[PDB]
Amino acid sequence: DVSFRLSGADPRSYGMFIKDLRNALPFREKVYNIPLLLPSVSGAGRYLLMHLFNYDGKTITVALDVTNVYIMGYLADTTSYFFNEPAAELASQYVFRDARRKITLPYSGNYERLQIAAGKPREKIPIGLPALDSAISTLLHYDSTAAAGALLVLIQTTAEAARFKYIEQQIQERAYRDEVPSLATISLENSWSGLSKQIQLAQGNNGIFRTPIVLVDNKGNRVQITNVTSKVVTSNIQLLLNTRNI
Ligand SMILES: *[C@@H]1O[C@H](CO)[C@@H](O[C@@H]2O[C@H](CO)[C@@H](O)[C@H](O)[C@H]2NC(C)=O)[C@H](O)[C@H]1NC(C)=O
Repeated sequence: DVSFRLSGADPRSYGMFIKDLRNALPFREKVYNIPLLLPSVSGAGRYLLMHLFNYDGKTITVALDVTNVYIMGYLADTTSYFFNEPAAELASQYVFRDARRKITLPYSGNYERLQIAAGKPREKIPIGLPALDSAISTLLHYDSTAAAGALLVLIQTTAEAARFKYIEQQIQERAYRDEVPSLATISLENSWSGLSKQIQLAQGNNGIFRTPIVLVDNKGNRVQITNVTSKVVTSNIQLLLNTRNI
């Protein structure tokens, strides 16, 4: 497992947890120097367990699919909560097996669904480390509408930051203060599958992508990523979703 404690959390222990997360995820190869997530993993080995501790010392256990970095569910005391989706239900045969009770949230785990549930687009919701603390806190007692808003923070602060160095940097900047995500952060989160796929297709095409990716990179600029020499590729993107899962 991987852990993180908000009490005494600075941009540094956060960098250490994010490094630790990416490192817990299996891969056999590197594509242009970026780890390539497995196509599949069978059994319980398919799920990573993340322990998050709020400022006060309370925790939740977050279940993660090692294949795509999608959050499956979480445990808060003796209750497990899972998204209403097949992968999460199958995830439930392998983890939080001793929870006294299991609740299925009234929504699946994609941004679109979580945003309808919360009543706000993630562009209008602040993230940072304080926001992570609040989210842990709120997932500790059930409220489906509020949980949706806390899942939107948690997902960006763990999964999205492990996928992109730019996003992990954004969070370290919001370590003592929250702030809505930039235009650029949203764009990256949304093109990960797109980009993951174009990097894979570029092998054998001289690093040239078959279909250009439109991104917004810092300062609000509307850019097109055409090949592997681009900065998003060489520096940013830290994990690639296998094309067999796109
Ligand atoms: C691969 O990547 C770089 C950018 O990361 C591209 O270079 C641009 O190419 C266009 C068209 O020829 C120029 O007008 C730009 O000013 C170049 N920018 C930089 C920063 O180099 C490169 O074109 C891409 N490779 C190919 C084969 O197109």
